[PDB]
Amino acid sequence: GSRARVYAEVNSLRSREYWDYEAHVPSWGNQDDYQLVRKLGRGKYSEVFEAINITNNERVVVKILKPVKKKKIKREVKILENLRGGTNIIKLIDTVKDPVSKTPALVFEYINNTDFKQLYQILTDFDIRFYMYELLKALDYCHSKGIMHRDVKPHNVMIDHQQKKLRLIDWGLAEFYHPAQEYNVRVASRYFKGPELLVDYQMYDYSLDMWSLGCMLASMIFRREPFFHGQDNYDQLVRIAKVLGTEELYGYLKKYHIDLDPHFNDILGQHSRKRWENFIHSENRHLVSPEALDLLDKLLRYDHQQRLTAKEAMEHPYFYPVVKEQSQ
Ligand SMILES: O=C(CCC(=O)NCCc1ccc(Cl)c(Cl)c1)NCCCCn1cnc2c(Br)c(Br)c(Br)c(Br)c21
Ligand SMILES: [Cl-]
Repeated sequence: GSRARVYAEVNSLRSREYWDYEAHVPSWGNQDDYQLVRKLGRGKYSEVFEAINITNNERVVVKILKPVKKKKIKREVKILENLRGGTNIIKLIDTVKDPVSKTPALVFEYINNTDFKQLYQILTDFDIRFYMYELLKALDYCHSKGIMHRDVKPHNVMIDHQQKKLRLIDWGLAEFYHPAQEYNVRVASRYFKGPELLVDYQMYDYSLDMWSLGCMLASMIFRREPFFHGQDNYDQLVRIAKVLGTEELYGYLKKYHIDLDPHFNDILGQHSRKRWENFIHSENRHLVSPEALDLLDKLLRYDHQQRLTAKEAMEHPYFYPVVKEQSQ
């Protein structure tokens, strides 16, 4: 069976308490120290507000959780605690409850979420390299901590383009990696789902996040956002196969003994693998380089186990200008 190439044993080498989130007992502080100022977003299991800590005037973000998901709350809390101090991971300041209702909430550091008003037109080639490198630091960190994010997408990446700060948010779908464990494929968001999810392959790993990363890189350098625009989960795989090829998909399935839902036979068609240069034109040529294409080609691979790790991606020549500026 399939196994991560990196970080495969790291949870088993740690104390059980590190990964046994069901046994975790958070310490719940007092939400009454926080004044909600403005709604920032809302999801199936939470709602997010900008807030002030009235005791010290600190601006923060409060994610109020639907309380019935007790196991899922412990999971997210323990993951965030394990990731404390990780580079470019959103900082969990505290875990609090309304002291009367006991509804739990998470308090995060505030970030300026730049409102990109022109579909990222303002970001240069160097900016894309710089922020991709920052995002990869977060993914290498969490993977090294035995955790898969499982919902990497633009919505979950805060960038303060004033201060050049990046944070990976929303750890509510994240999960500990244990070799040979079969995971639920109902994770990630449609456009960022790896082929393994779309073909119902449960034995996936950190490399799922690297597919999502690759989708983001393709959309940044080519300016087609999202890059793979499925109308539903079936069509999502078709959109991928139109680029990566159908014979190539079947070789992946064969390698891992993956059964394909037969509804796909009526919609996949026959598609030759496309050269990445096909996506270049006058509107994106300034963001595309041989290095970018080589990196992308090594991320957007069917075979999860052969995709670059976050560290291998960071070590690619595409990021040499960032590293050199980071030291010069
Ligand atoms: O608008 C966004 C981000 C959109 C966006 O384009 N990104 C940048 C993506 C990007 C772009 C270029 C590159 Cl090259 C790279 Cl790598 C990545 N997402 C919706 C916000 C939801 C509100 N929301 C929820 N939870 C929050 C938390 Br927690 C905090 Br803290 C804060 Br602040 C906010 Br706001 C929170
Ligand atoms: Cl799962």
